[PDB]
Amino acid sequence: DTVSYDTGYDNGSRSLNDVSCSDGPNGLETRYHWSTQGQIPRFPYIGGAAAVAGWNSASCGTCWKLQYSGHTIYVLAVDHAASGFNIALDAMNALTGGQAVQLGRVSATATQVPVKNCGL
Ligand SMILES: [Br-]
Ligand SMILES: [Br-]
Ligand SMILES: [Zn+2]
Repeated sequence: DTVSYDTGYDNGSRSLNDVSCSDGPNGLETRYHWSTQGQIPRFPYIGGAAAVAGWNSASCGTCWKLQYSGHTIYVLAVDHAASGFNIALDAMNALTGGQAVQLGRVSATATQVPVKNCGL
């Protein structure tokens, strides 16, 4: 799966209204009473995933194991992506040995896992 970064996910003050997984029954505001990205337990290990089709997706708040070049991170899906994953720059640096800006995008193995792995 293709993984890139988006510094929007590094902004702790960003309202969850600005990502797909806001309100509605499946939204993270509704389920966890978070109102910003910075309130998510393991922020900034968050991002968008194709599994999240948009608002009220049942895939909101799913946890994903991403593997690349010997590294493993776990990220919470909080937003839509057209394909693959877009994650915080900090998270992509962890995944790529600090080479995120240089690489831009990488091919990673992705696996859905229990949310305890994302600190929930
Ligand atoms: Br490394
Ligand atoms: Br290492
Ligand atoms: Zn390494």
